[PDB]
Amino acid sequence: TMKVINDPIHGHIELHPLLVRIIDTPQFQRLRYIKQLGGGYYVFPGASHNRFEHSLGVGYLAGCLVHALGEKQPELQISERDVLCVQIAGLCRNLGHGPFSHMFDGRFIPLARPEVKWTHEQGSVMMFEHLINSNGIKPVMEQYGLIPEEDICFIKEQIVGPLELWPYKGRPENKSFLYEIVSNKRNGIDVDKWDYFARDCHHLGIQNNFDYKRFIKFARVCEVDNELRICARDKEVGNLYDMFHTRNSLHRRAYQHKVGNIIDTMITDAFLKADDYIEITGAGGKKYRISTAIDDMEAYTKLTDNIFLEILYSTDPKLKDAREILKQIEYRNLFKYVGETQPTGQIKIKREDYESLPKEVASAKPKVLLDVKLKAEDFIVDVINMDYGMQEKNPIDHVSFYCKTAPNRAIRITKNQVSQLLPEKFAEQLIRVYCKKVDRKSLYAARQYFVQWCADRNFTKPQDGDVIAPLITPQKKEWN
Amino acid sequence: DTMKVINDPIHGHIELHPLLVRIIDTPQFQRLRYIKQLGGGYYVFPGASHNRFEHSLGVGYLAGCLVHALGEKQPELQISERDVLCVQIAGLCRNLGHGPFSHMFDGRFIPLARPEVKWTHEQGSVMMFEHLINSNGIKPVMEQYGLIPEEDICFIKEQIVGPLLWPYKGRPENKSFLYEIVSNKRNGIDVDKWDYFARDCHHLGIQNNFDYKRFIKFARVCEVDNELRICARDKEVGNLYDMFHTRNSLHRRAYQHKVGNIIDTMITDAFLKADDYIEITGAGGKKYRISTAIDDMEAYTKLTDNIFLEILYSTDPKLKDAREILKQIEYRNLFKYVGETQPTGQIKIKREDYESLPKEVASAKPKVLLDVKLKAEDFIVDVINMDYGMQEKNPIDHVSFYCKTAPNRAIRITKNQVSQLLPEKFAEQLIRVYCKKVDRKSLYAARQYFVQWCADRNFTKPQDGDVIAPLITPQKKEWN
Amino acid sequence: TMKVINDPIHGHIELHPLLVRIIDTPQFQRLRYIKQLGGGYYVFPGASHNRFEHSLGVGYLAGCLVHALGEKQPELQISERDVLCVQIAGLCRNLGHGPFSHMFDGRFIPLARPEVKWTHEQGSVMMFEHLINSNGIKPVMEQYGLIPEEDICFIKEQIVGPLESLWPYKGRPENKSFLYEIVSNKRNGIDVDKWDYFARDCHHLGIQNNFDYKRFIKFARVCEVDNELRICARDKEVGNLYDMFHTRNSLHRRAYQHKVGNIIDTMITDAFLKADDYIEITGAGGKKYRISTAIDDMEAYTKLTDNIFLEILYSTDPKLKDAREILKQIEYRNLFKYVGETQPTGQIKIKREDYESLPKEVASAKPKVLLDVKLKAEDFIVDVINMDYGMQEKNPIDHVSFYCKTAPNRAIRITKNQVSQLLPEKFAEQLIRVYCKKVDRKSLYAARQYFVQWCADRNFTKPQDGDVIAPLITPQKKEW
Amino acid sequence: TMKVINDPIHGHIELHPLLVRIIDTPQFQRLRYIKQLGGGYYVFPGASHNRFEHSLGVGYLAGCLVHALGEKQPELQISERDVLCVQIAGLCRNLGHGPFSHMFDGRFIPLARPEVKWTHEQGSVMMFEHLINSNGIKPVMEQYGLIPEEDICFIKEQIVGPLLWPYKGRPENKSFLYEIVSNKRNGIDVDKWDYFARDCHHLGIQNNFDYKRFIKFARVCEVDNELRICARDKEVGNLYDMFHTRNSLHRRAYQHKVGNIIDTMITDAFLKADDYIEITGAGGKKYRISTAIDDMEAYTKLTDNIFLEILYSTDPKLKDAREILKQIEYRNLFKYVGETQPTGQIKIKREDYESLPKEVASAKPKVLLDVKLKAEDFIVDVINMDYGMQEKNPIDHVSFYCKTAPNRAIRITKNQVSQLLPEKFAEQLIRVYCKKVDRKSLYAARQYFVQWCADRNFTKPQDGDVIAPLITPQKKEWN
Ligand SMILES: Cc1cn([C@H]2C[C@H](O)[C@@H](COP(=O)(O)OP(=O)(O)OP(=O)(O)O)O2)c(=O)[nH]c1=O
Ligand SMILES: Cc1cn([C@H]2C[C@H](O)[C@@H](COP(=O)(O)OP(=O)(O)OP(=O)(O)O)O2)c(=O)[nH]c1=O
Ligand SMILES: Cc1cn([C@H]2C[C@H](O)[C@@H](COP(=O)(O)OP(=O)(O)OP(=O)(O)O)O2)c(=O)[nH]c1=O
Ligand SMILES: Cc1cn([C@H]2C[C@H](O)[C@@H](COP(=O)(O)OP(=O)(O)OP(=O)(O)O)O2)c(=O)[nH]c1=O
Ligand SMILES: [Mg+2]
Repeated sequence: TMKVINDPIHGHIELHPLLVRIIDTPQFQRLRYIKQLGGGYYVFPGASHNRFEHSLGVGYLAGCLVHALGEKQPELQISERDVLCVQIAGLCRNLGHGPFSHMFDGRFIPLARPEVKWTHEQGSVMMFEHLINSNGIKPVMEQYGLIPEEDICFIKEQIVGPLELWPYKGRPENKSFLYEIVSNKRNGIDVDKWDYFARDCHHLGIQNNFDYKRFIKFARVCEVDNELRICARDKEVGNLYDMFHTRNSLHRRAYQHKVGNIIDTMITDAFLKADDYIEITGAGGKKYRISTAIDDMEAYTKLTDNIFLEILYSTDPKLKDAREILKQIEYRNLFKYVGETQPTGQIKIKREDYESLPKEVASAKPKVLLDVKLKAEDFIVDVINMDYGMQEKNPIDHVSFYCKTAPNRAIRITKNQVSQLLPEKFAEQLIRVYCKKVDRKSLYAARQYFVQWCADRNFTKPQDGDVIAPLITPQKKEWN
Repeated sequence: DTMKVINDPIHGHIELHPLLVRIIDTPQFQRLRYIKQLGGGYYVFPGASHNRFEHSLGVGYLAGCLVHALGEKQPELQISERDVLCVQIAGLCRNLGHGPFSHMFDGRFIPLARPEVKWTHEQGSVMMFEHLINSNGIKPVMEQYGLIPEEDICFIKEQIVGPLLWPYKGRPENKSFLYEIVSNKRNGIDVDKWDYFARDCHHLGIQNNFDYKRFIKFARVCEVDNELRICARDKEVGNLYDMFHTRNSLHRRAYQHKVGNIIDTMITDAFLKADDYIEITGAGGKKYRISTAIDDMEAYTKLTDNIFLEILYSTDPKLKDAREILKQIEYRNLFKYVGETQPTGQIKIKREDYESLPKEVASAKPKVLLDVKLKAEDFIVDVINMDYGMQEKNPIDHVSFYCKTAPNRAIRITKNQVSQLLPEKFAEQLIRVYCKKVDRKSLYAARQYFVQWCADRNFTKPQDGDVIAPLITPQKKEWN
Repeated sequence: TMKVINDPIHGHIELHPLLVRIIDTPQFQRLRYIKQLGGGYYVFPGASHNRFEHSLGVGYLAGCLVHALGEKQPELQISERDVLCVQIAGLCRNLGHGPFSHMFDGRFIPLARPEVKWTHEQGSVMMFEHLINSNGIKPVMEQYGLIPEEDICFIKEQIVGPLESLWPYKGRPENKSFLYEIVSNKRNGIDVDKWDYFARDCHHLGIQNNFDYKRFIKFARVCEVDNELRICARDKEVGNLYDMFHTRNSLHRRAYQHKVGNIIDTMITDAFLKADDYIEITGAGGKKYRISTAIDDMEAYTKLTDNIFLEILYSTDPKLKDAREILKQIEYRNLFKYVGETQPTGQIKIKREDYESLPKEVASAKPKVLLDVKLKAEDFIVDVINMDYGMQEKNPIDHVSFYCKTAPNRAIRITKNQVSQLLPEKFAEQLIRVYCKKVDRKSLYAARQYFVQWCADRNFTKPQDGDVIAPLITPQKKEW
Repeated sequence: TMKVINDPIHGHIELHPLLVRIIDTPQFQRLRYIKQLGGGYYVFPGASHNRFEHSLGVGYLAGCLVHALGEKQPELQISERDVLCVQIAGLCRNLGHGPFSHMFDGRFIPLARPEVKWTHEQGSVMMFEHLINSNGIKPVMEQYGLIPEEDICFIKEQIVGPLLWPYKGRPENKSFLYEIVSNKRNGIDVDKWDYFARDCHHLGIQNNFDYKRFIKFARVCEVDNELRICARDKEVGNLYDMFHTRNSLHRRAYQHKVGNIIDTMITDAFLKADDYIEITGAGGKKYRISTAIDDMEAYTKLTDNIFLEILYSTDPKLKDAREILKQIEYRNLFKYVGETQPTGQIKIKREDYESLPKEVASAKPKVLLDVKLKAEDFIVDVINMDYGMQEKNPIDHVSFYCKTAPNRAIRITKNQVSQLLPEKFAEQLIRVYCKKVDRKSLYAARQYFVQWCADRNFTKPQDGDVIAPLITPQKKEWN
């Protein structure tokens, strides 16, 4: 039988018994202990929500879209088997997230294990495999008409893309539109965003959203270059632009909030300091570190936001340094935000260069009297890539549309056909600088270094530059 | 008289000072209950039943909130209760001048019915305001509550319509910031937008709006070029860009919906056909027409959306033609939307040229076989100016900011200091074409004329151009 | 073909072309000019909504429920024909409402035409026929597979009940009995009409309360009950059903029967009575009707809407001076004054036929207090309001069938004692409001004395403010 | 300066710097790790919210109400000092909650430490004292004009009541201030107002109390020789609705049958872990889950984390505790059998709760059964549902005023309002569950249960005729 669940975003949602079986596992229930926005909760107190409930939402919306396409276009031959596979992929696409979500894969792993190339998407696939095998799900899949060999492959492909011509093995070209629902590699328009827009806004207290219900009603499948793809109605093109504008707004105001990011940074530092001493038991009783738990799904299953509290509540002297950082978070003695700037023209900063940047800021030499002299280790420089999901490219150039007068005929719509008030660029970098020395004099010094460093590098003038560094800003003619 | 509490679905329970209640409980104000905020938009968005009355309450309330907030935070501004009430009254009364179907009346009907005259709802609001005050003995009531009618009436009118050197007489330069609350001529950031974003979204069914409560909390007054102005906190700049983006979204999706506009056009047409025959009694028993009721406020008081029904329910044979158009609206036999295009690059179309455009479309000679030949009178061409409120200018360039480290010091923030993902242009024109002949063949013909016309004029390729006019689009090399 | 409409309560809803044909008629579109809450708009400014949009909502929810039952239980043999008939009945159940909705049938007609018995439900049926016959809808119905003779009967029965046991309906047989429970549930009043108005009225009034109908639809099933197939609710929903009726009563108390909204309805009714001789409405064959006789000709009734209010207000004819003066008093907020509220004690119930005598009784009370002025029957208005759970003294939940998870096909009854001791022991009551047409201070004071004396004389409940408004009277009654 | 914070329920709220100092302490931040609804999150997935954000809301609303009263009635002499003390009490009233909130004081402590009498309210006062002393807050209070000796007493009194006019923190002329945060007279306070709105937002139930309306109509009047908060007469129906809503929310959410069983399972796991888990308190001294309430330094570190510490443990001593939590993750929960209520006169005492599983197991249904069940196979959960004041009507303990005499307080009786109101204001619900989840065990449990209801003259379970068609006929009253 169906289970009904009340979700505050989507209302009462029905879950097929197979989905319930997947949900009621330690691998899935784990998502209850991982905050969707990580350190954002420490800035937006409404953002208490966890990955668990977001995953239900994604699974539900995936089901909505595939059901809608099937109702409208029986000739697509969408089967219940297809519907369940799409729902399962929707449910399980977040399985791979670690403590504090993007902090873990965005900050901690890159620093702890630079050799490795690792993403929550890969984690989701591994967790999914572990979930299936640990809980005897394959037999249950067969009971409901699924074919595990093909369908597990199809599900993994929906999350992570080809495990590698038509590159997919889980389904053929005629069902290509199914791969656009959960995680859309072509243009990023998928049900994951649609849930998190609505859920995050509900919790953050921001009244913004994408109308996904409207979008689903106007979605159709058409042939595009000998593939069946999801097409949007021509009139939806402006709403799609708005969708990405919203996404960017949410990153600016919330996901990349300057303080939420510094808290993530502080937690990451604490995890690095604890990484040698914390042990997580995996398969065979055998022990992993925070940074190696990714190698064993049984261990990774037990790696959640709980680690934060394990460190905070520890008494072991080896963890004193890690614990001290978290204590500073509770007292709100955070690293201090100094300012924000951007690279000018086409200058872009490489990931490998990130390490050198604190050194560059400390090297600056402002022509101002300073009580204190700061060092590289006193500065944090956070570089944030902001885009429309596709680096420099416009995702709407990778969207196919149809018109009311010829619903089967797919078309392209260029930016110029829509509006001159749209963005001319679709990617940029933000640079935030913080100082670990929080006293008045240290902070004043840090401002001088920072603004001097912006000038030296011909970055943009910080918005408060004339107030925080009135002696420095006059030197740069461009600024005034 | 005592203070009144009223439950508004947008703002909750709001308190109204007895003076404001006296102004509200007049025929001149209550009239606004019978004018739809969005006019013909109700005929596309069925939730948009709301009238100008309740919007006016909201504007008055928010005007009060902002001025109170400024006073609390900065006593040195010397904001008085008298100032607060004047600002609230201007907020309440700013919409008094709207006519039937709001912007239809101002924007479409009067320009066509009385081209000699130059008329705006803003001017109407001032005239109505005067009429309201004098007809209802409000001046004595104003003095009772500490207002000085000569100065304060002038101040209120100036807030609505601008000046009738420091050009204002109602308040001096030290109180300049008060003129920025109700109708902000400098940059358009005022409480009117804040109420209509939230109210229209609530009714339309679209999730958006601007967080005005947040904005009020971060608003301050600072000296700018020897004037005291409202300044926003530096960190709010992105939210201000977002405010205008939202405004433009709402215009695109709702206020300029292609069908809501054609319904307004049809109603305008019916009013033109009824203008000779409908009589409205004004001062001294003198009779006016729909188009001349603007000259006498006693008459204009009785001119509301009711005239629509007076025409629809008429039996007089003189009104048969007007009545037939409205009947077509009820049967949904509307003029048919042919398409949309834009001028390319810097071309702009003047208001005086609008008349000639249907002639131009009818003069296009598409190289296609047509059964039927269309005439100028068969075409409607609607030209819509879409901007950020200041024609080609960026309103954020006319905003002053302050930073946390020096709250009294105003600064400027340029677009390059905020984001490269912002618009490079801030005004554009949309051109919609419709046809009054609704049969299949007439419509097909209209499409060919339209696309040919776009090509001839080097306008943008209509989004569905290749589908509606496959023979025409190939000729233009630019289009493909 | 399908139309999509954005409703702020339900989101994007699809309408089948047949329903669109019904909607795009003067008989339907008329509902755009009738306020859902009538005079309530004059108390809650958000309540600008009209019967039109509510009707779309009812039609949509009727569809949702019937679709849900069909998905879950294919063995019911629900056909698309069934679905459309249920939707049409949902759309059309409000067609019979007159100006200001319940004012018209609840106040005006009873007073203008006491000989006649008339209800909006009967109006809806008559309007429905008129709509079908005037617009050639029967052929269109046949085109989509409907059988007009049966189906029109079925639709009318859904609105108004049987047109004259064991099975009293002709439009559908006992096996389809559950379909008659969707639009207007005569058995217990649990239907989609309430579900829409709770959510819509709350959204507009600014009250957060509503009933979770989407939850209810998910738990609804059809079971055999006494050889009929009926809708049954899950046992666990019984408390939510009690809550549904509590919400209904809350809404009546706070809004639909707000003391001032009611007095405004009363004033408008008085104005209509005074205009009834002079206003003419053209019906079939050019024949002329009055406001009170337009109910006899649907062509005339089609043109009878809230517009009449403004026609009276804006009139210059001296015959209409008295009517017009009443409406003018409404605009100035010079209303009949609320004196107080009381209830009958224990057994006592007051009949509609007695309503005329009550003002006489109040005027006959002889308070032992010094009075400057002496009041007459004609100076008093006594409004008696019946508040119940939809079924006079009866508990509607006693007329609900439930099922349990362990035997889903087995219908059961649940008594009040099986649910809670905190529920109501009675399900009907009366409120008595008294108002005075003389608004001066001395007249009002006198009215209060008559009123409280009258309450004491009749052993009604002590008005809440009784000791404040009549400190000399309340001591005489020992109980109080 | 003021901090501004965006709360999804209240919007942008300003926090005075003193309140920020109190918030940015381990004692306060601890509330981030305690779910407001405990096991309810396991039934309503939207209910992720913690006590922390609820406490911000309560503090804000406390400020709103006191500010409103001050604006409207300057003659009350409400000072900024008064405002801050009321806000602090609002912020800090939830400080004393333990893991999974009401589970801890409602289920676990009573079972683990029956000799002790403990409430989260007492915990809040103890935590508050610990917070102040540990973080040097007293000097900061004086900096902003507070007088710690009087004002700390006043704050504690607001949370827990008195430690003649029985209060020492403020005099009788300021008595209305004690009605804002935790209203002992009738329960109408800002704590409910926040949790109604916040819980509804998260649970997905569009129900609520309009507290903004209420605040606008609230006034202080003399009642007896006390200054009290009085509501406008017209708000009486809203106040009845407020308690109806409260009871609705308890029925649908806070006492959800499955949420309660999960709380019961977690409590059981804690009891099994209580001997083995150690929490370091003051002086390096070690405490147990059940004794951490004696030392605030230890209690500071006692949060929902303990659930995961047990779940992730490898120690064999914790196997039994860990197994129970593992069953929760697999959703192998004890099964709900049914619900019943005592009839007429009858009420069940707390001391009798233990015996009830024995009584159910002792019922002898006249039906053929494959399996025989034992006392230990049954859980019987007895829930007292009321309007906050046992049998009493809280509206009888509310004072009102009318628009014609705003300074004259009055009473409004139930009969003056409506005959559709409740005639009783307290009742008991009895839920029975079975630890044996198989088909045959279930079927047996249902027979025992319904027989037991019959034997005890309890109400007929709603599905009684379906689950026990052989049993229900014997009882004439039922049919
Ligand atoms: C009882 C109830 C539950 N809910 C929510 C909580 C859950 O997320 C979801 C399902 O809860 P329930 O409907 O209570 O489902 P259940 O599994 O507890 O009962 P059973 O298996 O006997 O049918 O609905 C409400 O929103 N409102 C309510 O009134
Ligand atoms: C009674 C009531 C009114 N309202 C709304 C309707 C109105 O817009 C607003 C004020 O209505 P009321 O509070 O009814 O005020 P009133 O002027 O009718 O009564 P009095 O003059 O005696 O104080 O509040 C609610 O939102 N909830 C309620 O429970
Ligand atoms: C354009 C648009 C419309 N709406 C609403 C307004 C209407 O109620 C509903 C239908 O609007 P449209 O989708 O614009 O439908 P249409 O009939 O105008 O277009 P076409 O016939 O070419 O398909 O959608 C939105 O909610 N958001 C939007 O962006
Ligand atoms: C930036 C931003 C924050 N918020 C929320 C997040 C926080 O809860 C709250 C405060 O955030 P900020 O206003 O960013 O406060 P801050 O302390 O980071 O900035 P500063 O100290 O420089 O003044 O507002 C929004 O709602 N919208 C926004 O656009
Ligand atoms: Mg009033």
